[PDB]
Formats: sequence, C-alpha cells, structure tokens
Amino acid sequence: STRKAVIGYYFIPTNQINNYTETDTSVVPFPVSNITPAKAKQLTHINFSFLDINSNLECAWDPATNDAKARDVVNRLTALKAHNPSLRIMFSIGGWYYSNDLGVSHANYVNAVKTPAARTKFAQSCVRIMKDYGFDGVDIDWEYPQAAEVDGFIAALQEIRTLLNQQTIADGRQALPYQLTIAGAGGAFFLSRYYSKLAQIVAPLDYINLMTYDLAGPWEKITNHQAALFGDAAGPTFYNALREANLGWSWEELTRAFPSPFSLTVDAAVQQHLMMEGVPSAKIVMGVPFYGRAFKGVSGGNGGQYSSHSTPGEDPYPNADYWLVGCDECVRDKDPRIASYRQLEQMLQGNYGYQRLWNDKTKTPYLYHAQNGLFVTYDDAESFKYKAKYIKQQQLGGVMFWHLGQDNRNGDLLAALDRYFNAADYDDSQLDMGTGLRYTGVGPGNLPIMTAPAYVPGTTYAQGALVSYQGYVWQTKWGYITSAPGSDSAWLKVGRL
Ligand SMILES: CNC(=O)NC(=N)NCCC[C@H](NC(=O)C[N-][N+]#N)C(=O)N(Cc1ccccc1)Cc1ccccc1
Repeated sequence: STRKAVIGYYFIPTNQINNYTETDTSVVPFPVSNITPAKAKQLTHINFSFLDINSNLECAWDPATNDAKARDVVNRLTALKAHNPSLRIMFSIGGWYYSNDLGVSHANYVNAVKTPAARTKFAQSCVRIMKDYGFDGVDIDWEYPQAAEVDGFIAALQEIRTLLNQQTIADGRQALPYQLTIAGAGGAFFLSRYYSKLAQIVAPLDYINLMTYDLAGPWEKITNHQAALFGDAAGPTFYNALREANLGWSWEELTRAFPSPFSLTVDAAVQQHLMMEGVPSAKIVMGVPFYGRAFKGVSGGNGGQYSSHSTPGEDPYPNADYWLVGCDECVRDKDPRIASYRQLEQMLQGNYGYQRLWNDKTKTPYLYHAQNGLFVTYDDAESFKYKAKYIKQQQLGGVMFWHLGQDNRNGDLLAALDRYFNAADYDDSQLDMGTGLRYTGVGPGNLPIMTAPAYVPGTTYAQGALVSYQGYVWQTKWGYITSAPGSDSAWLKVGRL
C-alpha cells in the first residue's frame, strides 16, 4: 500500500519573516526550528504560505518582504529534507486574505488566468519562483474562482503542470517530481462555483486538498461543528447548491446525487468529489483544522451545540473584549474567535470552567463553558482516528491541516495522524464509525456495485424495476417500459456490475 500524504501548512506573516528569529516567541511564535527531525519525518509536504499574485500578474512575495530573510526562512525548511527524503517544501499562492472576492489582490487572480498570454506569464513566474527559492512544488489557494474564471483557472493549472513536468525532467527529479496541488472548497456553497468542471481541475493536480473545516463560524445563525465527519440529525441542514450547478443532468440524476437539505460535513464534501466522473479518490486529500472556532452568548441544554449566539462576524475583530477565558494567544492575536489546539489543551487543563464533550454522531469534540455560555468546535487525536479510518476506507490520498504552528509543543496531532496511517501496532479495524448521517448521493463517478436479472427484450417493466445490461444496473423511472436500458430517458443508470 502506498504512503498517505500528510500535508502541513507553515504560515508565517511578512513582519515575522522580516524580523525572523528562533529565540523569541513573542516575535516569531513558531520558528522553523520547532519542526524537529521527528516532525519532519511525519510530514510528506509542508506548504509554505502565502505568496501572492502581483499587479504584474506574476507570482510574487509580498512587496514588503525582506528577500534575504525570506530566502533564509525557506532554506531552513528545505534543510529539513535531510531527515526525510520523501519530504517536499511546497509554496502556496493566495489564501483568503489575498484572494477572496473582496481580497486585496483579487483582480490579479482574475486577470492572471484570463488570457493565454497572461496564463503563460503567470505559469512561468510560478516555476521561476519555485526554482529560485528551492521549493518542491506549487499549491494554489484561490478562494475561489467563479463563472468564466473557472476555464481560465483550469488552463492555468494545465500550463503550470506542463512547466513543472519540464522542470522535473531538466532536474532529473523523477524520484521526487515537482508537484501541483490546490486548496479546494470543502463545502457545497463555494464548491458549486467550479463543481461542474471538477474533473478538469483535478486532472493537472497531484492532490486537491479539501478545506473540510470552517464549516461553521460566526457568519452562521446557529453554532455548529466546523468539521463534523458525519451528520447529526439534531444539527442544522443546508440547501444543496450543487443541484443548481450547470451539469446538464436530468431531474432524477440531480435528485439522486444531491439530497437537499443535507448535513454539511467532511463526508459530504468527500462524497461530492467522488460522485464526479474522472475525479480519483487517490487525489482527494482531507483537510483538518489544528484550531477551534469559539462562539459566545450560547444557551444551555445541548452542550452549546446548535444554539443561537452573539459572536461578532466582523473582520478584524471589532473590539477589545477577549472573552475566550484562558486563551492567551487570543489576547496576543486580538481575536477570541479562533484558538490553536495548543492553546485549547491549556484552557482545558487550567481552571477556566470548560468541559470537553464529544458528539458520537459527528465524531468530534467540543468545549462548553456553562457559566459564560461559550462553545468551541475543534479536532483532537481522537476525532483524527475516525477521519484517518475514513481516509483509509475511502482510499483518499491523505490528510492536510492548517496549520503547523497550532499543534501542541510535542506535536501530538501530527504524531497521531502519522501513527494512524503508518504505525505497525495501531489497529482501527474495530473502531466504530457510528450511526451519524452519511451523505448518500450517487453520481456517475461513484456507482455502487449491484446485481439484477438481465434485461429481456419484450418484457414490460414496472416503475422501479431493476435490470442489468451492458455492464450496468438500470432502474425504470416509470412504467411500463420496454426499451433497451440506456436507449431513451426512461432508464436510470443506478449501479455497475
Ligand atoms: C489553506 N487555506 C485555508 O485554510 N483557507 C481557509 N481556511 N479559508 C477560509 C477561512 C476564512 C477565514 N479563516 C480563518 O480565519 C481561519 N482561521 N484560522 N486559523 C475566516 O474565518 N474569515 C475570513 C477572514 C479571516 C482573516 C482575515 C480576513 C478575512 C472570517 C472570520 C470570522 C471570525 C474569525 C476569523 C475570521
């Protein structure tokens, strides 16, 4: 069996690069030296983030970046490869701040992919940056192209792919070829922007790293788990926006693929990808958060889950009330709404009044502060057992996480992921996946194996009848049908032999 990818973001802001030091955590909280040899061996990829696209429509460092310091920080990451010959140091272009619809560089993303000439110039700059700084591949985190941008974006990925392949040959890197990945939407609403062209988007990639987290946040009316593996029938449900994608499918095909409303979960996003023909499970990487999302003003009853709340949604955080009791990092970062797993462990250990609770449907933990009305949705080594098992069972390519600086000091989240995939003595064959709600959609890419009596010409088939014919199992949509399955619109392809 081939090794699961373990992809960790390394995020460092420009001011920290410009003042880079390994001996002052109040200037750089998580320097490269915290990535020990043992961590380096547990990772397959580190995604250095974030570069940007400039107004010249080229991949570029933030213009305030000190170049010598940048090279130095990158050199420190690539030196980690000494401990792990499989390890790649990628760089990521984009992120939410640079690339969101209202982000500071958004128009550069749109314009870079818009014409053949712009794509060539952009693609070349990506490979030039990669070679200049010693990176091992390119990750694109544009959140998110839409509409006519999608065709440009696909052409841009195809062109970057060809240039990476040229570079792999030029460098004799066939043992560790240069790679191309993107960070993909992990929820139907954003995914619907490019969903109909998913196979084309994924074809040029080594992996699509699904952002299957941030599925709950202060923008929602109701608290919820941000990365539930499976659904909880007591939780909120959402309109399935994919059924409105430009797919050209029939009513029955849409309905069978896109139940609505549906539970917004990791399993939903993964299945939504697998339903598409030409999207291989081995390219799908499951993102997990190394941080929790915190809400205030929540009611009692169900541990703070699925409650109204009074958490500000504005950015930046609009006042100086840091109400996440015990979160020192929140004070430092002026935002009580996000806490690293590292910080959450300390909050749980201190005398701050949190209970750690567990939802056995979603297979995720949450903190509840009964006295102040606080709710925190996060992941730990325990929720990772179910996710890693799901990853193995669904034959996904691996796991990605945001971000390395958020693991605890011992790096237990990373070590847990590595152990669940690679430890000879770890056994999850008996781990019970629970009865949480599964996403049941079936599309052309994930037909189940089925059997049925062979189709017989001259027979009149009632609605709902199942037959096998030319490699597939088919179901009549109404009765009485006598046509050969697949030859007109009366038959639904429901399974494969
Ligand atoms: C590798 N790429 C990603 O992981 N991308 C990603 N998570 N994109 C969506 C995130 C949107 C943004 N996310 C975070 O703050 C993640 N936190 N961490 N760690 C987000 O939640 N908001 C948009 C934003 C954030 C910062 C600056 C500008 C815009 C809204 C928000 C609401 C409440 C607290 C923090 C952010």
